[PDB]
Amino acid sequence: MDEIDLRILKILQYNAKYSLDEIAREIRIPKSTLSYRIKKLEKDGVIKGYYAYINPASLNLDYIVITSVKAKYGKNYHVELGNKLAQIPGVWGVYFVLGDNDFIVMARYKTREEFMEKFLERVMSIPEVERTSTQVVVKIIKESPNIVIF
Amino acid sequence: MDEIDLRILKILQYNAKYSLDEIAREIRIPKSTLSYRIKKLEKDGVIKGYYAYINPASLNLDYIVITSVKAKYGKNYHVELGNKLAQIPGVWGVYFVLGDNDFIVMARYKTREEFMEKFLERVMSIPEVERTSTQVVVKIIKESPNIVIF
Amino acid sequence: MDEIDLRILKILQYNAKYSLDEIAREIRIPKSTLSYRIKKLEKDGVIKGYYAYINPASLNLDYIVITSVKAKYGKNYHVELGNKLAQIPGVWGVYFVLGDNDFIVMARYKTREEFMEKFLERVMSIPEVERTSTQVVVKIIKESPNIVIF
Amino acid sequence: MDEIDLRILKILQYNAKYSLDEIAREIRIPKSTLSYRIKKLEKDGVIKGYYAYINPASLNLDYIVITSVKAKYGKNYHVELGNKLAQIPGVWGVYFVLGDNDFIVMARYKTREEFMEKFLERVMSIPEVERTSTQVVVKIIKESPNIVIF
Amino acid sequence: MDEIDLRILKILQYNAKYSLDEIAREIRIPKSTLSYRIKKLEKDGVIKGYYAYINPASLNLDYIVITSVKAKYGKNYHVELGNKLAQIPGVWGVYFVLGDNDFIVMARYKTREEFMEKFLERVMSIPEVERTSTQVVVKIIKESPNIVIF
Amino acid sequence: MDEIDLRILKILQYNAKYSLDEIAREIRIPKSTLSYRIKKLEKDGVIKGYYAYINPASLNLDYIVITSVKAKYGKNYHVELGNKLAQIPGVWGVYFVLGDNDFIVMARYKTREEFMEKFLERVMSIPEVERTSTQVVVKIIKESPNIVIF
Amino acid sequence: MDEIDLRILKILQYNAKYSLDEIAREIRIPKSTLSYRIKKLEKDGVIKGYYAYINPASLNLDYIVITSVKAKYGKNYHVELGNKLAQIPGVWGVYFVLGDNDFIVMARYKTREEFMEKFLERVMSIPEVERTSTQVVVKIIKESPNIVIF
Amino acid sequence: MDEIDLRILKILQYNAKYSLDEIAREIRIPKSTLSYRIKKLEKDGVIKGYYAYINPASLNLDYIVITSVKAKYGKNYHVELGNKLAQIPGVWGVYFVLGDNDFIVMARYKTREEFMEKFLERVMSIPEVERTSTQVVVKIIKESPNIVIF
Ligand SMILES: NC(=O)CC[C@H](N)C(=O)O
Ligand SMILES: NC(=O)CC[C@H](N)C(=O)O
Ligand SMILES: NC(=O)CC[C@H](N)C(=O)O
Ligand SMILES: NC(=O)CC[C@H](N)C(=O)O
Ligand SMILES: NC(=O)CC[C@H](N)C(=O)O
Ligand SMILES: NC(=O)CC[C@H](N)C(=O)O
Ligand SMILES: NC(=O)CC[C@H](N)C(=O)O
Ligand SMILES: NC(=O)CC[C@H](N)C(=O)O
Ligand SMILES: NC(=O)CC[C@H](N)C(=O)O
Ligand SMILES: NC(=O)CC[C@H](N)C(=O)O
Ligand SMILES: NC(=O)CC[C@H](N)C(=O)O
Ligand SMILES: NC(=O)CC[C@H](N)C(=O)O
Ligand SMILES: NC(=O)CC[C@H](N)C(=O)O
Ligand SMILES: NC(=O)CC[C@H](N)C(=O)O
Ligand SMILES: NC(=O)CC[C@H](N)C(=O)O
Ligand SMILES: NC(=O)CC[C@H](N)C(=O)O
Ligand SMILES: [Mg+2]
Ligand SMILES: [Mg+2]
Ligand SMILES: [Mg+2]
Ligand SMILES: [Mg+2]
Repeated sequence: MDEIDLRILKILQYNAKYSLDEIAREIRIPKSTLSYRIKKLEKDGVIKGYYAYINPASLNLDYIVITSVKAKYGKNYHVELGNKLAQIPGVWGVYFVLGDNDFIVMARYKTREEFMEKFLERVMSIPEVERTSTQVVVKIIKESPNIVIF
Repeated sequence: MDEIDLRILKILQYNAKYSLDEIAREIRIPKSTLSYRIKKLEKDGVIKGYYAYINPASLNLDYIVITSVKAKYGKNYHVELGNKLAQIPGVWGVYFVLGDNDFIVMARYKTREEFMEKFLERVMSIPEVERTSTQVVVKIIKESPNIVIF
Repeated sequence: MDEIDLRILKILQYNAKYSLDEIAREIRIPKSTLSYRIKKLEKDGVIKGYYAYINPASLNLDYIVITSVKAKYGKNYHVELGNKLAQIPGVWGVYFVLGDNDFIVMARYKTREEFMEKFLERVMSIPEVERTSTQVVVKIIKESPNIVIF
Repeated sequence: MDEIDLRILKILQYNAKYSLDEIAREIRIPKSTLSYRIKKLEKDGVIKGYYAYINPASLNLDYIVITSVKAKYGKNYHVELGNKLAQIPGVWGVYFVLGDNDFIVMARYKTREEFMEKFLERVMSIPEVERTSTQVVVKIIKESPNIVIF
Repeated sequence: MDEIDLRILKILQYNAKYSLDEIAREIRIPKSTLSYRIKKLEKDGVIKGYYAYINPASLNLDYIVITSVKAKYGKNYHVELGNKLAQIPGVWGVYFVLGDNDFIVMARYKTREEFMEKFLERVMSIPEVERTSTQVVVKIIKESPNIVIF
Repeated sequence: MDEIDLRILKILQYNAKYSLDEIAREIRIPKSTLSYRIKKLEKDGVIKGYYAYINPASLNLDYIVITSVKAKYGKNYHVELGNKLAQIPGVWGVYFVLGDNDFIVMARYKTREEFMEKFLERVMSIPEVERTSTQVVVKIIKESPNIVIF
Repeated sequence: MDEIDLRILKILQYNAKYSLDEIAREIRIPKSTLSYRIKKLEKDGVIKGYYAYINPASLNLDYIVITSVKAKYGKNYHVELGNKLAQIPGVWGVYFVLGDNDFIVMARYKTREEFMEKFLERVMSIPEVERTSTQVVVKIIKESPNIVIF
Repeated sequence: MDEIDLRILKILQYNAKYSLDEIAREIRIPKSTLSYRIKKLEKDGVIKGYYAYINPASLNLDYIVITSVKAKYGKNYHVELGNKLAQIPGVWGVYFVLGDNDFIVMARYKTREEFMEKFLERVMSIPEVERTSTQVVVKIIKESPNIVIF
């Protein structure tokens, strides 16, 4: 990658539907060269895909949680427990962390009941779990994980 | 929205580049109807945009953090402190939460030094901050915020 | 329910002994209609009953506690442990909660000794309990659970 | 009070609408004597009133919280802060407690938004508040504060 | 007991060697009556004994600790664990408490090594112990447990 | 001090009323020598006094507490705050400690109300106090501070 | 640096007094080349100096502590507070850290009194300090900071 | 040891390469006497060795951690767990401590990955470990364990 690739990525992280002509006009480079650079970024794994940003509210995902998990330590518990947490419907983020907790889990549900049934009731039966503490999100001030270049 | 819209969104959340012909063939509906439904979803704000999923590793974003923030309480501190945290370069997520902490901040940096300079040194001067506790992410087990329909 | 039902309930939550004539005069509706609406609210389960508010002090219930419970996680522990806590004499409230604790228990006793014997000594033998932390209530500033309409 | 008064109260705490004839038949005492004893209990302040038990669900009170409050210490802060917390719409219980927190607050709201606006946004501006930690109630296992005699 | 007994006890809690003549002169009562009252207080168990207050420093007891204990819950653990803690040489106080810990232990030793050997190494092997947290006393501001009447 | 002094002190810490003849017979030394050694121990400050051990229960001291105090740091706060805590009626022990808290306070009261009025209400107004956490003693397993020689 | 430099450093980190002839014989290289490489490592700042490892016990440094510090946040508090902590006699390590605390301080003293006077009493007056928690080291299992190559 | 030995040690703790002539000139004593005193200090174990102070940065040791360990209590766990922690490559300090944790571990690694593999993955399999909390060092303000005489 170089300076040009970064300028292209800075645009694509926000609008993957911007036309080649418009991008070429903005960054000032041939459209053929632009297409070549983009294909190379995809081929090299820099661009792993293109997603539609869907408004969680439209799907009534109003029960947003950030759960901290304390594990029962054992050989390779981070991979085993991490994978069990990752396969729970509604869970989009699972992080192995340093601190008083071992994992931070990000999840979304429509209601308190769905959250209890799909998440809480599943987690309580996982053997590698010592206990968890769920922080309910009252307000999402910002959630733009797509922005990697500021 | 209806059952058809959900099937369309379930595909677009993963691959926004899938052709209309391929989607129409998969969900079994006219291409003209598909384009109409998609445009309506965009118009109604269900689909807020399309982003390229960039591999954070390609940008050397190896210093991943989840910071818990305790605020100095005051009238409307959640909005004021939330906005100050949201404008820090590298911060992609800011959540107002219930629990022993008031905000959870998600951020990415290339190094320990960049993290100290861009994030730590900025946060320590914000008047609404009482203190913070940063959990370093050793391993990202899963991070697919784009998936809203499981 | 409608606006009228709410006005009736707002009165009944405070004084269930208020005469039909007095209520009818206050909210301005026929006594026959009032009786009909009240019976329907009872039939529909909105009004589950009528209780006498007894002064806990008259019964010497001076040892008031709010106990936080950490559970030993397992399949359906919330229902099993919750029910074991609920059947302890003196316990009037049991809540399954989110946070560093799993249950919050509200109880009343006449003395420290009765509290130890009836509550502490029973809880310590429950297998689903990891540990508990009891907060002694020094002063009840307010306790009006009967008020559901402010 | 005596043994008879306790038997009367044990019934009234559950059903304040039970007829005098039925109560007299159950506890085995003259109806005239029963009415006299009941009036004396009311006069002496043992029975402070009669309330209708309304199903919180019927009022859509699905956002149930138990908030722990850490105060900024000062002369008589327990009374001053306690009273400010007690006047917040939706708050039915305020307890001055011993432990790592100073007050425990019980409240009910219909939604996350109402909770933020009516409770969170009011509490954050109270000068006597250092900070709070809210535990969201996922499931009410038991809530029968009316039972004072087990 | 009466007002006179309290005046006698208020003196004896400080100086058990004060002569009968001096006490009688101070509180203004016959020496014979004084001796009678004192003997009755001893007989009734109010006065359980007389001890010499020895300066801990003279015995080089410079390692003063207050240890909080978290227990592994079980039937009657408070009595069983309490008694095991009470028999450890150097331990003078063992309290079963409410809060995040279950016991508070007061102990004195001459050195860090003696403390580790006599206390730490014994406690770590007790099955009813989950863990402990020891607070080292840097300075004793006050320690007059003999004063029961202020 | 020597081996003989220790044997004398080991007896006096339990029974300061034991006669000279009985002590002399037990430890096997002349009564004149015993009296001389005892007087020297008093003169040298080893024996600071003699107290009557009064049963706290006889004085209805049923509200026993161990309060942890977090201070507002400042020059010499340990001495200033320590002395303010030490002069509160009912407080018999004040310890400056290492750990998450700065002082541990031992106190006794007859009731919850007396504890609130004499202790809680006084402590909340002390400027050097950040906050406190009170652990209520449910049961005193052991409290023999008089034993310095095991 | 290369493989040879690492082998030289692996020896020097343990014994800086080992003769050139002995080192040359061990790693198998000319003494002249060895001296050249060592001088270059010193010149390049890899080897910052040579110290005598003194047994702390010989200096009666028996009061070993690890203190966690919570700071009062402000612009550049990490540098300002860090430097104030670093200049305290007895303090050999000061670390700015991530977590519930902001600094970890390593210090050694001969006694409890010296620790209180030189460290505690100085730290309590530093304006940037909110509070501290000192962990007393009962036993040093290992302390070989000189080993950088395992 | 005496005053002269201390002056010699105060120099050697900083520069073990200072010539005998220079030291003798500085402290004002015969070179023969200086050599004798130094040899005696080594023989008596006061000076345990001489090490080269290597700049950790030169070895790319940028992942610096201070890990707190909670143990599963058992007979002699402090020695057994302490020794298991001490043998982990990268760990230079292991301290058995008083407080909410039982051990404090100091370690250095080149990267997050090396830290996870060499330290985290080894510690999670140790049976005596209940859990750990790692504090990442953002900045080393001071690290001069060689200074024992201030
Ligand atoms: N510049 C454009 O947009 C198209 C022509 C350009 N020369 C190319 O190579 O694509
Ligand atoms: N998994 C481990 O080995 C330790 C993880 C723990 N969260 C820590 O920070 O140390
Ligand atoms: N089905 C297709 O893909 C194209 C023709 C279809 N009838 C339409 O309306 O678009
Ligand atoms: N902002 C507030 O009013 C309180 C927020 C706090 N985190 C809580 O859970 O109560
Ligand atoms: N209004 C009253 O109180 C009684 C008469 C009224 N018309 C009724 O239907 O009950
Ligand atoms: N029961 C569970 O699955 C978790 C409950 C826990 N109190 C939490 O907040 O996460
Ligand atoms: N017992 C009753 O119910 C009514 C008659 C009874 N003798 C009385 O005094 O009321
Ligand atoms: N208000 C006070 O004085 C102290 C209250 C505090 N919650 C405690 O338990 O000590
Ligand atoms: N008062 C005294 O001290 C001695 C005489 C007194 N009348 C008595 O009965 O003991
Ligand atoms: N022993 C028990 O049952 C509970 C004791 C615990 N310390 C508490 O405060 O609840
Ligand atoms: N031994 C006694 O009790 C009294 C006589 C003894 N010879 C003395 O000197 O006191
Ligand atoms: N007073 C101080 O300087 C610090 C006291 C604090 N309790 C500690 O352990 O560090
Ligand atoms: N090898 C030695 O120890 C000395 C001779 C060697 N040729 C040198 O250059 O130093
Ligand atoms: N200094 C800061 O900005 C925050 C430091 C704090 N210890 C943390 O981990 O977040
Ligand atoms: N003083 C020196 O440096 C050398 C001579 C001195 N008289 C000695 O004994 O070593
Ligand atoms: N090992 C033990 O016995 C107790 C150690 C614990 N860290 C404490 O401070 O008490
Ligand atoms: Mg995206
Ligand atoms: Mg009611
Ligand atoms: Mg005494
Ligand atoms: Mg060294």
